[PDB]
Amino acid sequence: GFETLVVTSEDGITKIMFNRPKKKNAINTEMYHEIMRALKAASKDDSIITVLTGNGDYYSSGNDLTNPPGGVEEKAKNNAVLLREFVGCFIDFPKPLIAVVNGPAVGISVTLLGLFDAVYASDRATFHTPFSHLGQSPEGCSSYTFPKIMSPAKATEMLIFGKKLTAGEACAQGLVTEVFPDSTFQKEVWTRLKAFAKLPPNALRISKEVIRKREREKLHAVNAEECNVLQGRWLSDECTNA
Amino acid sequence: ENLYFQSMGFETLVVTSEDGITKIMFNRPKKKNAINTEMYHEIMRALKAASKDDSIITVLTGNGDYYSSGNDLTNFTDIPPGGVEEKAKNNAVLLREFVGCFIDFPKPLIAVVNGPAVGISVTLLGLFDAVYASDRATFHTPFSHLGQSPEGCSSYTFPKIMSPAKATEMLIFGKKLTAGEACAQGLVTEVFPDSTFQKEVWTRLKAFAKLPPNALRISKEVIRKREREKLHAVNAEECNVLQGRWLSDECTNAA
Amino acid sequence: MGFETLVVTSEDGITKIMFNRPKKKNAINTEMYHEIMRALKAASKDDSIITVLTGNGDYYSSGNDLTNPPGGVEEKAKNNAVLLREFVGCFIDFPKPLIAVVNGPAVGISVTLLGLFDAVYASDRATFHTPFSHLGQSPEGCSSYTFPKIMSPAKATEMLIFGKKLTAGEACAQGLVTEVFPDSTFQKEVWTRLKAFAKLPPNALRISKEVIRKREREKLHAVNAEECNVLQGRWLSDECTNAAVNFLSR
Ligand SMILES: [Cl-]
Ligand SMILES: [Cl-]
Ligand SMILES: [Cl-]
Repeated sequence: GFETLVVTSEDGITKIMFNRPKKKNAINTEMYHEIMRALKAASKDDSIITVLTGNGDYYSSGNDLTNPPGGVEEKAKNNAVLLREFVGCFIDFPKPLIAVVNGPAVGISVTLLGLFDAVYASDRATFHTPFSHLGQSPEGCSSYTFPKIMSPAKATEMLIFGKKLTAGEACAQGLVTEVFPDSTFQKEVWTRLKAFAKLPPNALRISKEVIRKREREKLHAVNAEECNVLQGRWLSDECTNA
Repeated sequence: ENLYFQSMGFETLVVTSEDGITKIMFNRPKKKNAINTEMYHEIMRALKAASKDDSIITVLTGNGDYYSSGNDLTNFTDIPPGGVEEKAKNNAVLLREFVGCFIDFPKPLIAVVNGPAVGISVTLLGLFDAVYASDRATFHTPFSHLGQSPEGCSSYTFPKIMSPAKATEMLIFGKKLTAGEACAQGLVTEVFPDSTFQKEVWTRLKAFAKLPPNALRISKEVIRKREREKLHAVNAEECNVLQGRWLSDECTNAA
Repeated sequence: MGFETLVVTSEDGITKIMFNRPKKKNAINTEMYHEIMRALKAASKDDSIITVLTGNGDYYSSGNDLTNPPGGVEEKAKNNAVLLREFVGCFIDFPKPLIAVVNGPAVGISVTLLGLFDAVYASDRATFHTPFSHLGQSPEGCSSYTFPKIMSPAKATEMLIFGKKLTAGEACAQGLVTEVFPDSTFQKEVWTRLKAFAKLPPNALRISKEVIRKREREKLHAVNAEECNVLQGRWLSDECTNAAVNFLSR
């Protein structure tokens, strides 16, 4: 039983659906733990392919802005330990992992796209990482992945300067596999994924592994560096005023 | 020795050297330039010849309507004394060595992609210096459909060149690209209309071959040398994986 | 402090370093190498949030000045390779967001350094040319590493090895340039954006850049060193000796 996700599995696809549509799928502490539990189950289940998507209008508005005796410094520590573990589940996820981006995506839900195998977007999806505007720094391994996927010249605009991308721009810049018109989005994506799930399953998993294994150690080191820096930013005056 | 004069005779290739350019042409056009055991070996020989001749630039291209359908699946081989296992090992050693020749090739190496390209002939494109395509070339790596895994260093190069989100569709899910898509995604340098393709590309290559010859070579070396060690390790790892996949049920059934 | 070949200003949280030999298409002479390094050193310590590099007049920069003793040509190529190395090293290490405002044609080292910038904005009149091979030379500015990664090997080759000159639109499509603007609106569009950028939280800007760049710097410094070594030799080859005399003639 999940309180913040709807998780199903059938015919070789596991579907993990963010389910706080009244909060535009903001990721609160509970959803952090539950996404990790869903991923850990999906890593051992019978599915060939695992899909993340959002209920409703938004894919996700990112971290929930609403969440101790040992202080703001110890809440910072425990939040960093948790972020690091959460990102770690995406670095390690051993099967094909697909984002179906049904609408606007923000923050950590965008930065994680650099660790997904494929990303399909509705043309009403947008991609925004306004870290800078909130006195914070990158996470989700995006400090490593975004310059490499997008080019430094483009990644700067998104990561440092908080420019919001359209679906088309995110696709042209390598974050998004393909964009579909919103009225046909759901059909186009599921039809494709159902075909993909009929491919030889050990071949799909083994092909992902030969692509991803040699990079994991570096991604885990990137993730640890990001979380350490981010712990600092949370305790900063710019983060508080913003 | 691999010395020759103007043309080097092969059974599955046409190998010629004029205007400072050694041209290696797949020549099993009836079989869509499918690469059999004989062609793996002749290609490695042709590359050794090309690295040592007086060409400035080297081209790989196909005869007829296809660049290459990739590995020849009609090329059925007897099982040797150590069984299908020994056969999978033998084949893995040969692939590793074949890819290694592309990793190490020291002159500018250009692909002239005249028509459809499949498999190993596509994955190798990530080790090339330039790739020119006809607008009727297509690019297809249907490894998963055959119960196999990536080779040619593509498990490393394609994500980096195309982005992970585009490389996945091609490598894991077997999507076939048009020439325009392959160029948009970084694998192809430039696409030309089929009707003037050969004219335009060869005009350009003949110009390039008149550039200061040693500078061409030294610049490629400064770009490529520091990566070769990693590429070699990637190739070895892909070949070890594939050795296991060739013995799998999924691979058998797929044939 | 005080500049012969640059104009350096600072306002609205932006330090602007402008190449200032417009009668030589902002060619970079030995003096400008040393000045750019002193300017970047100062900009790194001043209270600006963003630093910009641009060129005065019609060119960004035509790149190295070909006009450029005690141990003859042997020890000279050595000095020049030591200076090139130090010059490129300042870009690798520069700690604040570094932006290129490419006002017209760029050539040579002015192009290759763009792989070390944070953002790059171009006028549609700008072009990008690295004719190193034509000149009998090899790559620098870390371009041997950075350009295949940014542009794809297949496109980097055409630039670096074969001397293709890119339009602003092509450079942008291939990852080198952030955004291209019509020449008539370029200055206004860029500076408006940059002025808004300079108002974002400055420690977040600086620290974001740091988490992006820091872990790559070692590698970049190695690539720089290797490139300067090769180039030290190329400068003493018949193809370069010979090419430089032909360009003397232009
Ligand atoms: Cl957190
Ligand atoms: Cl084989
Ligand atoms: Cl110099």
